[PDB]
Amino acid sequence: DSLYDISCFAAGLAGNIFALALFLSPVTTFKRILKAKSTERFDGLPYLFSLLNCLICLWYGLPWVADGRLLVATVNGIGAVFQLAYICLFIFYADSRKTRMKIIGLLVLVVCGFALVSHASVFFFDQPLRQQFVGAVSMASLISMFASPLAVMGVVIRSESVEFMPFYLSLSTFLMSASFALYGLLLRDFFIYFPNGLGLILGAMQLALYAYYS
Amino acid sequence: DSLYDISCFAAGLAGNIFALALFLSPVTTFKRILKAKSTERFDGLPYLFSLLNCLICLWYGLPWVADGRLLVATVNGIGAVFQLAYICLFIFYADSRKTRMKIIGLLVLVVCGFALVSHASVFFFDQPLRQQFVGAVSMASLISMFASPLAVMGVVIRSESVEFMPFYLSLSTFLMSASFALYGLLLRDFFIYFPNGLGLILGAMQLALYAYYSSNSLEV
Amino acid sequence: SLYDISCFAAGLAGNIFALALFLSPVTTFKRILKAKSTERFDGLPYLFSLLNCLICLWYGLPWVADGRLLVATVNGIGAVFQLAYICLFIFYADSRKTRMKIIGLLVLVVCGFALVSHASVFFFDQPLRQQFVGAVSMASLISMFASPLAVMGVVIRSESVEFMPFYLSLSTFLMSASFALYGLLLRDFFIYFPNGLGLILGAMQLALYAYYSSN
Ligand SMILES: CCCCCCCCCO[C@@H]1O[C@H](CO)[C@@H](O)[C@H](O)[C@H]1O
Repeated sequence: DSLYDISCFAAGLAGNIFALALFLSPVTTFKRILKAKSTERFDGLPYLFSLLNCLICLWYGLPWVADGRLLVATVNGIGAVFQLAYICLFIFYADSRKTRMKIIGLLVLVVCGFALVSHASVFFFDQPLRQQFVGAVSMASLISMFASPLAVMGVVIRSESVEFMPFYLSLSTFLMSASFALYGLLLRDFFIYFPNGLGLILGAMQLALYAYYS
Repeated sequence: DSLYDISCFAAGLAGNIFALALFLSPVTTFKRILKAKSTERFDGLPYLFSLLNCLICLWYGLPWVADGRLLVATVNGIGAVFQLAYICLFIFYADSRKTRMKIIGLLVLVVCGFALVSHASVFFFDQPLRQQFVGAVSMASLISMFASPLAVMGVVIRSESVEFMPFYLSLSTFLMSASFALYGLLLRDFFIYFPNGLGLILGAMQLALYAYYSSNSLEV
Repeated sequence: SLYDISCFAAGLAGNIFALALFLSPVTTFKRILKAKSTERFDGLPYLFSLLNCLICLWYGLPWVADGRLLVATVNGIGAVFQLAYICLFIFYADSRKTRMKIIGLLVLVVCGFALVSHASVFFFDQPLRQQFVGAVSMASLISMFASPLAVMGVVIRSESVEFMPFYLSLSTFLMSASFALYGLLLRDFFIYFPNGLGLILGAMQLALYAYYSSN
């Protein structure tokens, strides 16, 4: 009765915290940027990607696009802020006109691209199609993000070292995916569960792979 | 059929008029191939890609696939002819057996691919799904086209030159996108509007850079 | 009556021709067998082929889609091969890392498949379930066409037919021609379109070989 509603609240809230560590992770890399006050070692795009991904999922969270999936709006809303901050700092601490011009442009594309689809979903669609369209787009967007953790695992093995795959980040993320998969499961929302379920698996292999290497 | 009915025609036509410049654009690049009679310098794939895009959108244009959206059929039908001509000139002038043959297989592939999907849809589907299916396929095709303008935008930034991004082409495409995005908006057609909307943003994005690099050029 | 048996014929033809495609990597594998090492080889396709065979297997089962039993049979056969091929690949390998990169991917495939296989039955009810799985399988199937196409490109560059056997392509082509036919009668887009897409490639494969055989 009252319990189920608190439980949905619990699963989402668990994720919103666990997500924070992941959001936090660029800062350690970012300090190295703050060092030498140059961006030479890394570009620099993923933040642009993460922001776009957060924006679309944020849209999904809003009550008109999907209802009772509001906790999801909060986490990406937090995340969109995180990615937005990283980029703004990235722009300031940039090496050359060329990086600065490139990142600014992509930010324009991301903001405009998101604006166009976010408007289009509400303008051109009436529920229940609007949810599945945003839900489909948001989900596809999320799975694409799995490319980076998959890549990091690939790096870890060949290198034979876990230096770049921190245990703290990997665990919090596994659990984050886990909370959300349950949350998706409770509303019987395919769009929340399936991508988050896939992330969990990736998180699971990451921990297991980590342990052997330790 | 009323007042708004004139407007849609206008937008479709306007888009239809702006589209040719994009269609014509390879010819200036193309003219060099013909002299010295070789393609060694240029491959050569995009014309094949553009054609496949034009057929699918063309098919969407047709009345059985979609109703009241023939202008789309016209613009792509026009484009497909340009692309087919571009391909054929490219075929004869292809340098080496491998270039000429590879294109033939791809060209064989494109027409076969299109015939199969165009048949499958009319055969396997009853409206409104057919419209939705083709529009979905048509739209996905159109966004892929966007890969090329994004890259040239990338080169301009690296080059710090507007040499490869002519203003005439940028404006024309921007207008084609605006016209077609507007056209889609009027009919409440997501399939036409959205990529064109996406294309408009790219077009706008291109105009902004040219203004910056042309203004910040050495000559000024 | 007459047609029902006809369904069995087209599916059977495909189920038989599949073994030839499934068998074809064995010849490259024998080379793996001598010296028990994979230095030349990184075998992503066996991991790729298994996952595709798995998903279509799901589409084949009666609760997922009904009367789609032959497709269930053929990939179920196929998945084991890929399952078998992966196993020989793991024990005989160059370094722990070649083995280890692959081990994880196999975990992903089984977990990935289980997750999607379960998710479908849990979150979806007919007629959507058939539509969802058929789509995932279909998209998966069309992706497989990438390898034969590249080989076509190779034939052109090489000016040689060494990298694609003539016997292999027709057997593949006949399966593609037969299975596309299997899909059409039940009016199943999901079976027909990709398989129809495959035969076309198959036709291209045969024609190129014929060209090179002549001159
Ligand atoms: C020789 C290079 C072989 C692939 C390189 C491995 C690391 C690349 C990250 O993986 C990516 O995962 C995504 C979904 O998980 C996919 O969008 C994408 O297709 C895939 O590339």
